[PDB]
Amino acid sequence: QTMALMVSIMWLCTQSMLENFSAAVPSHRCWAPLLDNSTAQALSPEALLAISIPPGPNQRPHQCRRFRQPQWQLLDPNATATSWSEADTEPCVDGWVYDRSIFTSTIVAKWNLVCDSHALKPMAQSIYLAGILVGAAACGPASDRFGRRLVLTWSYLQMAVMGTAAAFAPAFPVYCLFRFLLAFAVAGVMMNTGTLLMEWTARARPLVMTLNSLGFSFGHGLTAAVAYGVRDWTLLQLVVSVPFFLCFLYSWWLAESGTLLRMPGLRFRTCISTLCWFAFGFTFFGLALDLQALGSNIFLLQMFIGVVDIPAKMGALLLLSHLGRRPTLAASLLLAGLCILANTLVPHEMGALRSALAVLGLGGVGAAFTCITIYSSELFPTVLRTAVGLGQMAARGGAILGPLVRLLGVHGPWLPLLVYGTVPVLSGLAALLLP
Ligand SMILES: O=C(O)CSc1nnc(Br)n1-c1ccc(C2CC2)c2ccccc12
Repeated sequence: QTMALMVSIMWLCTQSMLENFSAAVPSHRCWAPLLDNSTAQALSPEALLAISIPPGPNQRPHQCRRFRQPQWQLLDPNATATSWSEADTEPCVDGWVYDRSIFTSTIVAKWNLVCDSHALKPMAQSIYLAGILVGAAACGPASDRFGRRLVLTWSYLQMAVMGTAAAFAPAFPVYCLFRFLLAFAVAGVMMNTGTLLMEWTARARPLVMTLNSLGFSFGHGLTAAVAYGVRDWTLLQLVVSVPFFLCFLYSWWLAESGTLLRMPGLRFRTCISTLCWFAFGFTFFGLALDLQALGSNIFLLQMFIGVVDIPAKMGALLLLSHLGRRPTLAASLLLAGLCILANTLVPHEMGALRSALAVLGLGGVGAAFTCITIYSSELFPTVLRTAVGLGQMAARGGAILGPLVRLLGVHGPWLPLLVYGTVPVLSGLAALLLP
């Protein structure tokens, strides 16, 4: 039925967005003896934190350096500011402490994802998306040979097992492998859902595609409340994977109660489609995974993203039916690109405006995804329609490369967002040439 696949391409969105909350990095500082030892450290904890940790980014105490000896020269206003030397610091050998106000436990606070290993979280997202790519590439022959229902049930069981395992992962590589297998099963379920919704009913293909997109949006909106309700990432993953264990009951229906010509032929349309899919993947899996910097409140940001993406992807079908495929797609791409660029243009103090621009950009890239999905069914004739598979593969590759460009934040906090805003502009300018 349609409602079952809607629930199960919600919970998939919930599982995908769980990385945006479980991998969130709270405000952390170096473990200092004058702040975490017994009472003998003494009053005025702010002064102790200032004299125990040097300043860093955003005029805040350095999250990566600690003073070996208390520098009393910094607290006295009669002494000059920034008088300490670099040799007085240490590379945080004693460890780090994290703020338990917003999140009680995360994968960053558990395995100490700090500046020395800050690339692990984008590397974790890249490994997750690589597992998605591997699953989407492998489940093809599996679904073609063993049947779609068998591979669907196996992928559901694998999802549940890997979620339950990652909810209690003792090490970082073990958690990475668990996420890799979970992404394999996620991509299997995604491919099965797509290939089933493409030919179950269909004239109603755009209608069922927009229904699946609205289900995805419902999942986007529900995962925010789920993360707001559960402050522990372990219990969060547990209660997110439990619905898959419940949906596993539908196995076996309650127990019975090649195509390489896409490159030479229509090469222009092919490369344009792969470029749009790559751009969509890039922006979506680079922006939806770092919502902490795009707004002030991650839960409210995701809620607004969902509540504004619902009508956007709703009216996307009206726009496609009235104005056409190419013009509305180019318009949505250019709008998303301009919004993400203005998100870097606006100062960081305008948090509400930054959040609104992020929501608008996410709605625009979702509308662009809907538009390219509708357009892929008509860009190529029936004799060439694995063009859609190549487009999805290019989108998954762009997704994989997504978190890898986030490492450019060392050279500047706007460079990843600058790329995420510049790519859709060129994507729309290239799609404007479509027939
Ligand atoms: O075509 C493909 O299957 C890969 S496209 C892609 N890239 N990042 C992501 Br999230 N997705 C997406 C993958 C899958 C879906 C739906 C549930 C079936 C999505 C729905 C809306 C937006 C993006 C989606």
